[PDB]
Amino acid sequence: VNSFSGYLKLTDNVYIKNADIVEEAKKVKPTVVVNAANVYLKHGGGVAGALNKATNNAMQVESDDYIATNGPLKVGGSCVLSGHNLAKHCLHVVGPNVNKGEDIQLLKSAYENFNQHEVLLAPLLSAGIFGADPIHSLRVCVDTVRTNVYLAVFDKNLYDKLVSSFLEM
Ligand SMILES: Nc1ncnc2c1ncn2[C@@H]1O[C@H](COP(=O)(O)OP(=O)(O)OC[C@H]2O[C@@H](O)[C@H](O)[C@@H]2O)[C@@H](O)[C@H]1O
Repeated sequence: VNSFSGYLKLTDNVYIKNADIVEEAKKVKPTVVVNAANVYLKHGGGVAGALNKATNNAMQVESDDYIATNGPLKVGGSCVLSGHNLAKHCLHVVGPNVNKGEDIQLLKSAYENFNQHEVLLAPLLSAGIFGADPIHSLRVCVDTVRTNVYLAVFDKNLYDKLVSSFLEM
């Protein structure tokens, strides 16, 4: 469980590896995988789609059940659903969607949810479909999260860019 290998240490609690998050979840057996979600837990085309695919759509049903009972999340919030065959738990976290005019400051609120979990495997919130700059998302991650976060960046060119950007310390 939580057997992370091959990561680059960026800070005492932020680690980064060039890897697909769904394949890492399977090799590492993490307690908490982070989904980059929207407030209706409708799992579209990024990390959320891939996690859902790997659970054979179980995440989507469970999500709708959760949404039916509880209603939609706030931007910058989270919920703890099941991780199914990927992890013990899946932390659904809703970053701001800047393509839809939401406030980038809420990215800090989004990453604060990580601090309720000792250890997580996560992607870079809001950095794909939601339109935030990956480098910014990484900066907020570094400055906000205090627990152990292992970041999976599947694009080798973005990994290289991200690391180079972090060295402007
Ligand atoms: N399989 C993957 N593994 C690792 N990183 C990934 C993967 N797919 C995408 N990424 C990276 O994770 C970051 C977040 O991308 P998204 O998943 O699109 O996250 P976000 O921008 O928060 O989009 C939220 C929206 O996407 C929908 O899937 C979701 O339902 C919500 O509507 C980006 O750097 C993206 O390149």
